[PDB]
Amino acid sequence: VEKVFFVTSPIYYVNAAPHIGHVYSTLITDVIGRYHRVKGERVFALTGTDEHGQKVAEAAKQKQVSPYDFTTAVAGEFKKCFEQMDYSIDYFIRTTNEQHKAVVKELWTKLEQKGDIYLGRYEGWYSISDESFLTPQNITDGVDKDGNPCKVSLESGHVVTWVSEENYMFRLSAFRERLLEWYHANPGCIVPEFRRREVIRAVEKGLPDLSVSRARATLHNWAIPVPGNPDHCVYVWLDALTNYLTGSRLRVDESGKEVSLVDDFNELERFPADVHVIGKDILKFHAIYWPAFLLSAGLPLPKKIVAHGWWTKDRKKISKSLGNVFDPVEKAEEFGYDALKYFLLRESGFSDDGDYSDKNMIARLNGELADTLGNLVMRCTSAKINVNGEWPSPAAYTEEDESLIQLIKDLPGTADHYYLIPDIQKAIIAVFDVLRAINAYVTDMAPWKLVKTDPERLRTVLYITLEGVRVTTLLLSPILPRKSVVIFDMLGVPEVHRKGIENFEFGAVPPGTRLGPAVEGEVLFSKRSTE
Ligand code: MET
Repeated sequence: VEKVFFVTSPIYYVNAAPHIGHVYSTLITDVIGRYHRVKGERVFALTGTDEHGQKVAEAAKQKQVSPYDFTTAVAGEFKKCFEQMDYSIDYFIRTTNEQHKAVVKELWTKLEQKGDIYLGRYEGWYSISDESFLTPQNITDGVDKDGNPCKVSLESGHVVTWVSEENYMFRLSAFRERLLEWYHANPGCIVPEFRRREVIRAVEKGLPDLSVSRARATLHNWAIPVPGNPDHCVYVWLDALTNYLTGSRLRVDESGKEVSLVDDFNELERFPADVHVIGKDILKFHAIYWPAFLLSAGLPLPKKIVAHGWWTKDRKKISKSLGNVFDPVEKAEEFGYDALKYFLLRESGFSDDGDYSDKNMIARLNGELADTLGNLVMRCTSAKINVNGEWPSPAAYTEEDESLIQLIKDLPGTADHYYLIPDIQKAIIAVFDVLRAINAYVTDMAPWKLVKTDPERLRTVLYITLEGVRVTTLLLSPILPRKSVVIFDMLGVPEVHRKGIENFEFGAVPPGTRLGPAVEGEVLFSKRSTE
């Protein structure tokens, strides 16, 4: 099937200003989309905001302003933040969008007509902050913001409350066996593997039915009405998950503004998502509820769900009220946007709760970006080594030459597999392993000495170095989008050779190609002092 590669981030609650968790999730989405664009594929990358529900509505009341004005303002902050981060996201969806609401009502009606929605009751615990139903096994004792005894979620530590309401119920219990068949038939569909195992164990134990409506007063009338019953509102999570279907059906003009909702997802060739990027905190919604709704509705299921961990800073909880802030834009103005992105994607794998420190940020910037990648770009482009300012024509290759050439040739196959898992950390590590080998080769060959002693030998060494730098930079371009352009300009790599799988091949840029012009004193990544 040739189709548009469809990658998504979660749509974020607009109860508070955007922060590092949101930036991180949308970054992963952006990187995956960018890599598929360098491969020459059609891509639709989606992000946005989750704007209905009790959580958001009560955050608006706290601030003493209307939900409409509140959500519009905070969604504006998210848009601004993501523009400042310099992503290449194709659309920003808001659940208040009138076309999204039509799609939610459509899906509801499908579920209902399929016989999978009935009027029942939920009597049980609920976390307003997570908008999540919890069993007694998933709560424990704790303290509310008055320091009085209460119950809290074991998952998140937020205050839980007991709910007893006539609700419309979705027959989730009936989808157990189909969900299990799905997980087993597609053993790569949840990443990392231990989270896949977690999902399977939970579904094995049995699934209760799920409340998909609430009484309208509980939500302060800030939600989508249930079709044919204006006393009930659609569960914010059914509403929110539907953004993925809605986005797959929106024609967007070149300004990023939605102009049209198509009738059938096949028209845009996006649905279902090839990758849903999510945090570990929202796995059950995406890996259990969502596919069950899709099965009920007769819609295709997503191919992969990738669930990452949670950031700390200086080995502590990130929080402004606690006195540990981690502002991405502040760190990006200090160290660079591409470099901050590199660090966030290099420092932690999806299976870990990563940790930022200025010390370690500087160690990676200096060690990897400046000393490994940056040093090598400067060397192979300098007037001292590359006296003709061009790609030289190589002479005969030695066995050592070819050992390096083999690593460069193998790199795209390997990086590609890692990007497709997706495991961005391993793709980056694979690229830098090759950068390190190129460096060791350059040290070994000492091209500076060759400029006088063996000009013919220098041609070979310099050519291999340039081509290694080009290939590694190409595979890093999803991670370092701005810096890869600077590097390609320095190398004088023609535009046409900066994307497409044709250019993953060793030898794509011909000898005789002229380097770009030098700028006196320019440097790609500048080292920072240990502070
Ligand atoms: C359909 S993804 C919804 C995610 C939810 N709004 C959150 O911030 O956790």
